[PDB]
Amino acid sequence: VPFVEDWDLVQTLGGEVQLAVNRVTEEAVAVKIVNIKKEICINKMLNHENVVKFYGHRREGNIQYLFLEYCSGGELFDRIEPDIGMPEPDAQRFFHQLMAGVVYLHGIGITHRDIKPENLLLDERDNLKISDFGLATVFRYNNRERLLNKMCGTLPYVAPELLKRREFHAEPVDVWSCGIVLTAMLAGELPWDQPSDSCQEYSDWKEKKTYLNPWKKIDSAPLALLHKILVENPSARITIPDIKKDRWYNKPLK
Ligand SMILES: COc1cc(C#Cc2[nH]nc3c2Cc2cc(OC)c(OC)cc2-3)ccc1O
Repeated sequence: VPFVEDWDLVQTLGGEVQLAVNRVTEEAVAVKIVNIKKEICINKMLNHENVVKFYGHRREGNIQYLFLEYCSGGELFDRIEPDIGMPEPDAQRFFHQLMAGVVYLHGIGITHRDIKPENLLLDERDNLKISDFGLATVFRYNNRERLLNKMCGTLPYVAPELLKRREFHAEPVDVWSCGIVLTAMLAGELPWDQPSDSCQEYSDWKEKKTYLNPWKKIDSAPLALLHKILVENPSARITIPDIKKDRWYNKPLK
């Protein structure tokens, strides 16, 4: 069938990410036009309903193209109302979908390392999809865990061990950033610039001053979950199997 391989670039989404529409079928795809070898290699391993789908890649000279699932709903970031957040049932549904995606990644030994609402996209049915695997890495290979040491991520979402320890386990770092994303969804604000003792807001949290912002905006049930996720010691931090047993996580909301 002729021309079914031709795509028209119609608008810039985010190198650069463009919305491309198929000339014949009118199918919409996101095209990333450019570290890159690893991003493609990790994308080739991924297949999950809460992970932005990878269709393929092509290299036309010095320029590299990545064919990815187009998420028409845009970023979760744009669903968060500044200093308000969003309705608790929407935040719970997005958090369930985020946990499904992260469980999947950790199960195949991949850590995202940059979970934040700008990197969590929404499809036409508002289904959450983890995007941008540019900082992702393999932390488990041949059933052997590898401790990480590289400084990767975005400071307001990074776990405190990344700033304090030479080596650290990958999975609690992604759990922590999911807790900051949950905080942002329920309060429309980030709790601190970074999780350091020098940061007053971080010290206040460790001193359990939940009568302050953003915590005072969050109901006691999701706040009890945040108390288990945003634990400084990563060995004491709640694991995803235990997040799935949490009271607020399992609370029917409408
Ligand atoms: C799965 O791995 C990746 C996925 C993407 C992607 C993508 C993508 N798919 N669909 C969109 C985007 C960005 C974006 C940004 C948007 O707004 C800023 C947007 O609004 C509708 C849609 C989209 C980029 C690098 C990756 O490594």
